[PDB]
Amino acid sequence: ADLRRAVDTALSNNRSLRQALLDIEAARAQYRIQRADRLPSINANASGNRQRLPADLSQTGRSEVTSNYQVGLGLAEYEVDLFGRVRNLSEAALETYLATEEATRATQISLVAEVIQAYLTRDGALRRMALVEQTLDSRMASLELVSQRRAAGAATALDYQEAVGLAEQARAERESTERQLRQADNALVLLLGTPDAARLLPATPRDDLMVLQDIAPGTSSELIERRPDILASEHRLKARNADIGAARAAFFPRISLTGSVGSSSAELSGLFDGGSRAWSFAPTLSLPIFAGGRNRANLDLAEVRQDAAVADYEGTIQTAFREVADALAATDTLRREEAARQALAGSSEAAMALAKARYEGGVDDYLRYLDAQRSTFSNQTTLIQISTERQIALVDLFRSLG
Amino acid sequence: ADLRRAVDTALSNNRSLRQALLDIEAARAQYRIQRADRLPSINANASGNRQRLPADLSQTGRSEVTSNYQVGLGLAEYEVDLFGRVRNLSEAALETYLATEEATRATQISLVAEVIQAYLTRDGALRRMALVEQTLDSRMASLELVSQRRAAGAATALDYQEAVGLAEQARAERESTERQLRQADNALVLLLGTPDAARLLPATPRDDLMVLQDIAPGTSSELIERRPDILASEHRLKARNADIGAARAAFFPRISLTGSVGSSSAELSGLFDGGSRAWSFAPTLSLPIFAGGRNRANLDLAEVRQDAAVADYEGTIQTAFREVADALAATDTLRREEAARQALAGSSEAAMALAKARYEGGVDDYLRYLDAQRSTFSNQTTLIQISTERQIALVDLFRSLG
Amino acid sequence: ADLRRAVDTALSNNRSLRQALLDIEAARAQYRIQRADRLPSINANASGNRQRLPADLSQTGRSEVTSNYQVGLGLAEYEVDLFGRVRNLSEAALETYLATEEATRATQISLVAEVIQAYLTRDGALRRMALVEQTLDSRMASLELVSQRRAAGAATALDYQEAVGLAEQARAERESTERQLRQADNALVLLLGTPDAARLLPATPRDDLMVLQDIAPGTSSELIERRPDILASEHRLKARNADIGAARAAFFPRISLTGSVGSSSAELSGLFDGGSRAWSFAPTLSLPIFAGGRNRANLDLAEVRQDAAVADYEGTIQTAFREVADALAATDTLRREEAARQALAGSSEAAMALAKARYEGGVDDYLRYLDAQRSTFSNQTTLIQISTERQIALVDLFRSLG
Repeated sequence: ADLRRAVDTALSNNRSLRQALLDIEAARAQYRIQRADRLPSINANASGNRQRLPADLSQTGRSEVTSNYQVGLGLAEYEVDLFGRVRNLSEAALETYLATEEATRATQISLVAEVIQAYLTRDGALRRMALVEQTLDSRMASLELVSQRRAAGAATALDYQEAVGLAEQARAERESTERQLRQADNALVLLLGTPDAARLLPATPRDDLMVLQDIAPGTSSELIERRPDILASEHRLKARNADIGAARAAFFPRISLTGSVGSSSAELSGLFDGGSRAWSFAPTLSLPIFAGGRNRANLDLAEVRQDAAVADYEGTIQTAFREVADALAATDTLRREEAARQALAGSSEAAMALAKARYEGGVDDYLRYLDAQRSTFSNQTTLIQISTERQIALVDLFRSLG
Repeated sequence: ADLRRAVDTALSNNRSLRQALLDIEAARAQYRIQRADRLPSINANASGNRQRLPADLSQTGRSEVTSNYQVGLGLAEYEVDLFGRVRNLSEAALETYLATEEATRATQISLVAEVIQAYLTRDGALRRMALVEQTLDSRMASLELVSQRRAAGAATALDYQEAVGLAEQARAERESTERQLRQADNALVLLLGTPDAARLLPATPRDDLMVLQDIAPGTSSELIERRPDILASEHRLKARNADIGAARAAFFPRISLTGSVGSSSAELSGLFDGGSRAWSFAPTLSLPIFAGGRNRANLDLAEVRQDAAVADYEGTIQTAFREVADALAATDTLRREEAARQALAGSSEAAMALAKARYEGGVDDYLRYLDAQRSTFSNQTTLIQISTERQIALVDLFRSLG
Repeated sequence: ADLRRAVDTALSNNRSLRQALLDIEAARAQYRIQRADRLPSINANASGNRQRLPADLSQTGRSEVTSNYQVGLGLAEYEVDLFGRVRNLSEAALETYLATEEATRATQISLVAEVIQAYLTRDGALRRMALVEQTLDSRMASLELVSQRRAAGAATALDYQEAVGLAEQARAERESTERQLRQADNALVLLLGTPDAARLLPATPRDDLMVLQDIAPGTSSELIERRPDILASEHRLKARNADIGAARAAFFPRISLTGSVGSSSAELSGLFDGGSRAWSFAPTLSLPIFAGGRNRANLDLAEVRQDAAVADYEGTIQTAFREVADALAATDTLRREEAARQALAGSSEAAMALAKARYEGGVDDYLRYLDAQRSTFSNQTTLIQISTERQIALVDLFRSLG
């Protein structure tokens, strides 16, 4: 239940997710840039040229000095287009924007998966912490008992030394578990993206279900149709298929329309006088007759780039298939391994019960009961690593399934 | 023997290899693009300009409207070149294409080596599987015997619990080995690039030699001249050296010949009438007298980029040296370690013979024979990891040597 | 003491550091490129246009052939800038150069820390080598003693086999540690960047202090103000803020002054005769009245890019915070773990002393003394891995603190 709140908080506040959502807007703006090219551009132009072959003659100087002044609206090289290369560029930009949106969705799912993995690791670490703490308590109890026994002369110094060594060995394990727990907490605080993240997480471990234990993978086609990474690859392939059309349109003639409307005069004073309203119109037709490879090798570049995009799409499909196969195998194998470790923990607990019953009857010493404690507790914490790994494998399955 | 067939199949069908081979064609097409620039560009141009200072007057309107219409062939800004900057760009593109070819060769080698490594991992996993299966059988035999002994009262419940725990521990090892084997199979099917890869692999392990056990590394100079990544780095350095000449030629004057031949008239009706065949020739000589840093800082950019290219060449050489030295050290050390594990396995088998002889004589119980079975088999599988690591190290040495 | 010398040698000779220092010069050159745009550009221009409406007429042909030949100086489209978009791009290039300098500093620190870590790993490996060598010696002593005992019939063949197995196991550990030591030496020779690196290191490990043991992290704001990668991120954000100004200035009108001074004549012979000194001056005003999204969506692109840069800055801050937290936790935890392992080593040494005292008195056999040797030595080296990891964690803390 806390996972949904964590996911909502990440969606609200995560920084890389904000980066991806803004990249969506960036791709949208670039698509708008390319789409705006499809409409004619009109520009207000004010120009004045002053030229003469003799020298000096400035500010109404004494010569044949020519001056022209053109102010008005102008249609600047409107490409009237038989194929719509601009349209193909707009299509490529739109496909790029769609791919960016799909990549943002994939980043969102990846962030969710990372967060839940960190949470599961933290829970396992908390369980391990309680486990090793009580284990160290058991070790210290055994050390105290052995020290008291040698003080009475019933034990050699070798036994005291071995007890000390066992206690120190357990202490190192406790330190390692502390380091693991602190690193997990730091990873969670990094993932959540807020300085108050440590306040939003529960402080103690819980035995409740966190994520669904059994997931049906369905068919490979369903994985293909739902995973955002494959969708981004397909959209990128489509953008490349637009680029091939652009390079193909590069071959055909383009018609360009240059026009103007405004005023013209040889002197500034007559710039706004009656009868100065002028205009112009031109339709030029551009077609390199012989590319010499200049436009042909552009076609081969486009074709080869589209081929590389197709191969990238196939490779991403193969990577997705590998990921889902690995995740399914891990899920099944870790489920069975967790069953095995659960059986081991139950056997150790039964051994504890028998040792406790023997000791309370005065037949076995305190050392046997304490050692049973240590053994069953070590097995119970060893179960926890397998359980946490199974949960992380389930999360990896969920991610790799899209 | 199967390895050569796998290599041929990968060359025929691998997707990243197809990407690299297509990138070869892309670099070739780009080289053709840049080489086409060295030849004159002649384009067919048709233009019509209609302009006048008063307004209205459309479609032969009543004024001094000037209309000109020019249709013909035109040499569009042929840069006749005193230094051949275009030639330097063509050389840079050719060097880039050569570097792309070398990178494709390196990708081929990498894919091949990954294939052998995954295959060897699968073989080792199969051996480990047979091992742990029979080990688990041994554990069940011991558990059954201990259960039968407690049923008769000759064994305590503690012994039954320890037998159960050992059997459960062995089950976990079997599950881990199953996960490893399945992951190796998935890796192989990913690498081979075919859904029927699981049919192209033999289902059982073999003791036959797969790759040459003793390889002479030769000298480091031979490694430099044969490893494709160093060659790709050298070709990239050469392309940088060509871009140096490009930026250097950016300083010198360029001569640009614009030309045209076609028709021109004040009215459209006379466009194809006699006496309108016009021509034009215009050479321009371009040389910024004072760059102000505009052409100079380009020169510094080129020189500094060349220095960085030399540095990357040296770094790649150092990385290759590190890789080959590590591979040699690993080969020798894992050879000696495998010898050690072979000795351990032989000692365990001798203990097998002795324990079996003792048990068949009725001196030792079935537990001793079964425990010895477990021990010798655990040693035999522990040898297998070292052997597989040595084989993978040999494959890595092959990859590193080109 | 040797560490500062190693750092100095790396600064003098490292290749990636040379790459970064040269990238500083490259960024400086690009900044000079973009800054030189702020000044007017003058270019020597010589052109000759020969055109006429009929055909033939080459080399003073018989027609109305028009020839003009202009040689002189020309101010080519010098942009008079209302907003200084040129200034904004120069500022963006300057910020990029500053970011490159900071990134070079960060690369310097990273290379230093890598060198220190490799050196510490080599020291630990040397200690482990002496350790495992004497441990193997102990194993062979035990094997010889057990073989001599079986020759006399006082020991079974099973005991000889277990002794052989233990000796072979120890040999494998020796081989593994040899591989580790050789790989560490290879890493050092790669990092130092000189073929004579193996002559600059001590052949025997030392117990002296190498790096300071206690470091105060200070406050997070201090980490924000000193770590070079955060500085590079901030500088990149500033460069993005400058490109914001460039895209904003793209909206406003641009004045463009074109000018010329030189000679002009209808025939070549009069190119340098008196009375031909011509000049030209033109100030054009360019302002698209309706962007149509062409300039607006550029503004959106710039704003969204600036937002993405801000998010990148925040994410880099979070990454640095995570790194310093991990480093502090590791420092403390490995300090306490090293204390625990030191206590274990001391206990094992005391057990050694007691076992030697017993054996010299003729109470315990040689096997017990040899086993005490093996145990105390294994524990003493098990301390060494923790010590080396603590040193490496200190180095990581130094790197992550800038």
